[PDB]
Amino acid sequence: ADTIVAVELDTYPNTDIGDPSYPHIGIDIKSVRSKKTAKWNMQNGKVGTAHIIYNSVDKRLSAVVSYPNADSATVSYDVDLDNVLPEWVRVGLSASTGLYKETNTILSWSFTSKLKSNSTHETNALHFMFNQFSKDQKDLILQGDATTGTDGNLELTRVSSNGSPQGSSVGRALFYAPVHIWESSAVVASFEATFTFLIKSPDSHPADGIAFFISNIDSSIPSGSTGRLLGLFPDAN
Ligand SMILES: [Mn+2]
Ligand SMILES: [Mn+2]
Ligand code: NA
Repeated sequence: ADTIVAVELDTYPNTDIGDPSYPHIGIDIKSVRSKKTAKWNMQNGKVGTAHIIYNSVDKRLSAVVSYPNADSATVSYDVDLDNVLPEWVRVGLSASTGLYKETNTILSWSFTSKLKSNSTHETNALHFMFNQFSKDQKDLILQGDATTGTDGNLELTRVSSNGSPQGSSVGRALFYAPVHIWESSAVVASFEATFTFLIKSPDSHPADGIAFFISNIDSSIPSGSTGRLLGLFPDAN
């Protein structure tokens, strides 16, 4: 199976599998059952922003999710990614809907990773910024129901011609180039990702969520990972 590290913006409380009884953000280390969560006052229909950071000095994965003029939600977890992920990975965004649904629209996505050599102290870096997603965005690997082009946005999950979200959908978008997330011979390493999203739902409750994730380069959507699995895991273990 794939190896996954992710920050989930979980819009639906699946308490049967460990979710807290409220929308929340969480840090997922090789399991959909978050190692740490924070309550999230998600706002149906408003554009929000997510900020994720990590560095090899503190080895603490943190995320901040908020909406303009509202109190933000923050979650942090100490984890040595060297012991979790392979040296080379791909980064991406994933989202899903299930019995309940929502739009999982990405309006922007940026990422920066840096690795400073212990032998020369010089740095290798990668940075990309997407403010517009075109119909044929070749530097992105779209999987499942993910599409680009409509209004210049990235729709991770299925949406009808009118804009209404569809249920039991799952989709992901990964940056084309592999990323060197960690290296034993690196004195200092870090990464940060930010994305703006618009989650809107006509249902009694929205579901299921969006996530920023890091995985083995050849990662693919696990069969059946719609709904509460967020297109990241094969099961809820
Ligand atoms: Mn959930
Ligand atoms: Mn959750
Ligand atoms: Na945009």
